[PDB]
Amino acid sequence: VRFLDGHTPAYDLTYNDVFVVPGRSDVASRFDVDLSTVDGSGTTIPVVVANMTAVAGRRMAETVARRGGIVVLPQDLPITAVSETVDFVKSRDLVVDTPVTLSPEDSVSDANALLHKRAHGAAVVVFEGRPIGLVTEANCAGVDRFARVRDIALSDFVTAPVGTDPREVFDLLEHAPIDVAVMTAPDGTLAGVLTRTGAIRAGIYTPAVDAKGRLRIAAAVGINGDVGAKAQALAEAGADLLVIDTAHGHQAKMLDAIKAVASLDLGLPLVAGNVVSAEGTRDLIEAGASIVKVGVGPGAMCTTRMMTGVGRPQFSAVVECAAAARQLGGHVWADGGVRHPRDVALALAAGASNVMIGSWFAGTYESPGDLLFDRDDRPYKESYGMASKRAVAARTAGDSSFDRARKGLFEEGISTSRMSLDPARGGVEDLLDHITSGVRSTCTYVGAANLPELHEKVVLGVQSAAGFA
Amino acid sequence: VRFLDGHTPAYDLTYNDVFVVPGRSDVASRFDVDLSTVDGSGTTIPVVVANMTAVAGRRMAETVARRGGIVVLPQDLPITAVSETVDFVKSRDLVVDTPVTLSPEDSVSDANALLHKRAHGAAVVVFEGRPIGLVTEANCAGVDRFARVRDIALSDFVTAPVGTDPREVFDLLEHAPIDVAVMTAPDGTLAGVLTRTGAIRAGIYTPAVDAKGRLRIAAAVGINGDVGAKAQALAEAGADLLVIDTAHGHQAKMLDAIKAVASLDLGLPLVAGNVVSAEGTRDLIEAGASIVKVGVGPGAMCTTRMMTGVGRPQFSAVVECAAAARQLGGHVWADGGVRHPRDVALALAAGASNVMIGSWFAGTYESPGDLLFDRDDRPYKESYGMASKRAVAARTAGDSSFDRARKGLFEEGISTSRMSLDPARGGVEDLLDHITSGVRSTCTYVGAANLPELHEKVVLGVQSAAGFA
Amino acid sequence: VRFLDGHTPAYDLTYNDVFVVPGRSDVASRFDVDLSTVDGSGTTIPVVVANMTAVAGRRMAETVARRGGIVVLPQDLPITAVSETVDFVKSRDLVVDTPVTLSPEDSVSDANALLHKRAHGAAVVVFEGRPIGLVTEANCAGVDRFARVRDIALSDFVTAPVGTDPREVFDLLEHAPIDVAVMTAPDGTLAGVLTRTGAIRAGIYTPAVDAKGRLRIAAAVGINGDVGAKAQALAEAGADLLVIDTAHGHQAKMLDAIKAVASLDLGLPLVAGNVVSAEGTRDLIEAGASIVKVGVGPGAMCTTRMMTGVGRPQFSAVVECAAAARQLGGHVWADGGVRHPRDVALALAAGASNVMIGSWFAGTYESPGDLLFDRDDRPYKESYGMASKRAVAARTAGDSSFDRARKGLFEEGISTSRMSLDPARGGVEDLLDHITSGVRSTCTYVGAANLPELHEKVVLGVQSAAGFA
Repeated sequence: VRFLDGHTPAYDLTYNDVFVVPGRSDVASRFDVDLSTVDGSGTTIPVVVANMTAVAGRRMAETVARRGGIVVLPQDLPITAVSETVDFVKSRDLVVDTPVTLSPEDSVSDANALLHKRAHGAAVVVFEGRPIGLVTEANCAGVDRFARVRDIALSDFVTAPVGTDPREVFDLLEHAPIDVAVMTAPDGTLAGVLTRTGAIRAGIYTPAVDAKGRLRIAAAVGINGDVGAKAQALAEAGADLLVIDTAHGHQAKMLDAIKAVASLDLGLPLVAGNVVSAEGTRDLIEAGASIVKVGVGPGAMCTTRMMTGVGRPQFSAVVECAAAARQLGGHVWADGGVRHPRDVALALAAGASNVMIGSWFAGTYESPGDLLFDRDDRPYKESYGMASKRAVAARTAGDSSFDRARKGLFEEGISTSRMSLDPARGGVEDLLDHITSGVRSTCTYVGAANLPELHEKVVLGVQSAAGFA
Repeated sequence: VRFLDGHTPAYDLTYNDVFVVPGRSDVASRFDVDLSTVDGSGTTIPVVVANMTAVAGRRMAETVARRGGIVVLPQDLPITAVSETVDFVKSRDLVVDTPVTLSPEDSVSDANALLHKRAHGAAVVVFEGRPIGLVTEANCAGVDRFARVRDIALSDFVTAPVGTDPREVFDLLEHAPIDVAVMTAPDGTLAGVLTRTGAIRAGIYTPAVDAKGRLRIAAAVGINGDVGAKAQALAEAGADLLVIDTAHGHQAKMLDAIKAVASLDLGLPLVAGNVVSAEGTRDLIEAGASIVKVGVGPGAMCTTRMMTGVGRPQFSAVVECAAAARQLGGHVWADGGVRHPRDVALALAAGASNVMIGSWFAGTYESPGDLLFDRDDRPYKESYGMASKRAVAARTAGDSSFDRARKGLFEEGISTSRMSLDPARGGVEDLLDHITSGVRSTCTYVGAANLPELHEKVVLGVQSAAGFA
Repeated sequence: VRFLDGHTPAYDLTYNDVFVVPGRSDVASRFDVDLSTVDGSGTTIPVVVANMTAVAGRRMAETVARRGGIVVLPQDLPITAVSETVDFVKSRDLVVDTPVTLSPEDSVSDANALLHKRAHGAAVVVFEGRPIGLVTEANCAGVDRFARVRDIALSDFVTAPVGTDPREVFDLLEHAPIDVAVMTAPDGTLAGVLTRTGAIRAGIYTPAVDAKGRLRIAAAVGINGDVGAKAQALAEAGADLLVIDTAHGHQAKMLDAIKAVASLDLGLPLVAGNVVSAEGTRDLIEAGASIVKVGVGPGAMCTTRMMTGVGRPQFSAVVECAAAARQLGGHVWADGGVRHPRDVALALAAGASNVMIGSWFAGTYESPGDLLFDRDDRPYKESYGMASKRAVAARTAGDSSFDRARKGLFEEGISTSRMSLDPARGGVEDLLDHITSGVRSTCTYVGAANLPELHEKVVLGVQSAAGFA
């Protein structure tokens, strides 16, 4: 990277200690920017969803993959569930989305509970596979709790055939009372749903697909047990990317696991982490990893940094790791608690080929967790970090209760977090457009048409802490 | 600029990281300081009002121009409205101010609503053009809401002829029950109003006027469409200054627009922005711009800096841009969210020929927006940044709803802000005197009689962030 | 009236000290009850709106008269305004209602302010008299305050010709996105609006009309000045009913005024009040009054009862006055602060031919006052009793300020009241249906098909104060 003259700080830099200086630009608008990645993951946007139990679901995976991103499934998930989720994701369409199906005999409470897990705002009542009507919010509210779906269902709705151009659908929905545009297969049965915003997004985001034209998806593995067997099973299960993640990735056990997985030669890229040192990046790459995750205790007040004085500011760590990987011909991923689009933009400018997003996406409809309401009626969803204490306890396989309790004694608390959900941008796509708009604006300001040029022609600076007063 | 020995920081500086060291002074008082600018804008004070829809009105323009400042009208305003506003501003007097005219049949609520858009605190009832009386606050309050103006109007008021010396008016108002001093033309009809504070200010501030003796005013243009046609139309409409503004001013499109406007040779100075780099300043000046705006993402927690890691601290950017412009024989303007008089003083000391003020003036009576009251009865006025989403959507001309929604998807939220109004200093002049007093005190401390000497003989220093604890 | 055996209380009774005992009933449903009055006022429901400045408006008069009620205009209103209001009311239709007309150039704030004075929830934009579209709440909210009507107007709306059956309109609006059903004259211009609820009510309420088929309306007069001249002028102005009202109606001045008005023989019924004694009722009737108002200081904690120990419980006063009037062949009206439908039902059962409603209707959209919002955003409207202090001061004609202040010294305070507006039932009709439903349920419980039978076959009881603990 390039810094302004005289900017040679005597400390590591974080995202709050740097800024991007605008330069000569030839890009007309944001849409003239290509966000495709060159790390081999096949993502058309620099967004990856973290392998967190409270975030990495099936609806989340489908929604993110349809918009060009990728998702890594939790490493503790059973193999059968992993295969089922992979099949479900790869069985979806690239243009239309799976709506919520409600039985006419279902209760109003169950109706709204099943309604609030998608961003469409409506659910389709299905009888033998054919739509009868739509039920929306403010229609099931204020009515008797003993009522049923059939007593509030609206039989008038928009219908279009599959294969219709998104522009035609948007034009049709210009006077529709409900923005939903449920689509029926030529047989007549439900074959997905479309929305005007979804129709618009269909022309902006290029879905990420494999050689078979199916949405890509990733799975995670640990460093305990037979790593090679689990990796091979996941590869046979349909996983496109494999991630080996742990708190400290520079230990010899991770090197052994990486060598074991690379020996099988599954023909897929390997993502290993996390390290914050150039030596760790080189060691991981030489072990047979093509992508290296970065970020250990990136926050100055995070749990890891309070428990241990171990960590590193994200910006300098990413810069050094990316430089080492490029020297060795690899790529890096920028983990470490992304919270604003500025984080994604600066991570990309520092040299990261992709960015990993965790707890931010927890507070969304598409997340696997159930939607909760606080004392002030404001929606929220709980977060449990990488995994819950029960999850790791089960991950420790069959062991005597004495050994399990002995191992869990040193384990810290669950550290559950209540992730608020923004009413205006509660959908996952409502955050993806935000992040992509930020990145595109950064690219236009720099004057780069794609991420490699963004990294090549970026000029950075350093600011003091007096500007935050 | 000059810094103390040993002050060579390894980072860009902001307004909180610098201070002015007092030096030998020969200036007796603040009034012995000349605040005239040399940028060619004709302003007698270093204050310019930003081209914001919620700030740049007609009353605001008149009030600011009467006190020596200038105002830039919004770029999205219709040409007919621009011409009407220019004619209204140029048809005003340089000493007396236009009061509020109330019909005797008007309602009390309408009376106070029309009263609260001026700082005089009184409104003149007009019948065939002759005053009958005055209505003030606390007179229409506590009465029946069905009452009318004639039922609360006070027929006793002070009257003086036009052309009377302000000192005589102030002496006359020494025992007047109401400080208002409504002035009648020799015919008898209303020809403006005067106030003791206004009379005093008439002897301090020199109004900014053109060769015809009429108040100056400015208009803004974009970089989309036929820039030359709009610039020529505005010049013919009576605009004195032209401003070409966009988020990123170093792009080739801005250079093309500047060349197009300069080719017509309208005989007016051109203000272009915004840039934070010396290269951008040189490119803009060589393209045919005499004044360059500065400031992109100046705050470390602003919307631009959170969405993108793009920006620069205001002080260093202003210093570098001013140095480049002086090397090329130009001038610069200091934008970037002025909030305290310290900002204006430091911007002037850094080398800026003028300062641009935006959202600060939104919370004033003279602003075009309507006055609102919060839950705690405290007055406030809303702010919408440079323009509202509807404004830019209309600015995109006639386009299909699909394209408009597609373009607006990446657009961020309205980001409306509730700008509180200070009861003690709610008037625009009540902020202008504050800012000018700060600047004059800075000049006396430095020991400079005018802004060029302020820039020439200023000594600065650097402080750490530990002083803000 | 009939009381249960042994109920001979040693005190006057109020509405809280009595109840109606159900009896044998042959009425099937509420709709089988006739609410027509026999007092000669021509009202089809036992509801009369009090002559209060904050209630008796023009929209209020139209809305109440369309539903079978009558309204008495304030006595302090100018004769020209009275004639204009009478013409406006008599120029309206008996089926459709006058909507709100908004100019396309009007502001959003003005749009919603003009929208919130009617219960339809929508306003019609008019250009040369032809509708272009509809603007509703939640459409003008959340948008730029600088926007205009044309920028938010919806051009799609329901249209039907005048004369269409209300049942057809209701059937048409079954799938309409907006419940409004604006009606166009055969020429094409606006000729009123209709609503599904309004269409339903058109078949329940019989509008009150005179011999010419126009909506009836009433006006009030005082006892000061030339009462005969004002009464004759109001009769010529189109007023249908004349009311002579004052705090104490048994004084000789009221008798003189009644004799003066009756001498002219205007051919209209005379309503005089207020009295609470049988002697006062007889004296007022013999003076030439066909209807006598009842109720002086009816509340035990009202302003009149706190200032003076003068008053009487409403129930016993109404019973005695009605008995005296029936003995003399007259009728009585039940004033005295109606707040619940129980009050109307008990007043009718006691022998009152009609009921007068005052401050209750102040908190409605149709009231002349402007809608206000409190600290908790809850809507409300101010009340000023019979008249404001300014109103009575002006009513005292042209007198020296000394005499006016001397007369107003003993006058109590304005006693303004903040009448809350119920969001669910904010419309006047939304209270009329409530009151009429209460009265119809009372009639069904008693077993009476009309008010005379309600008075004839009612059995009452007495309860102690221990039931309110």
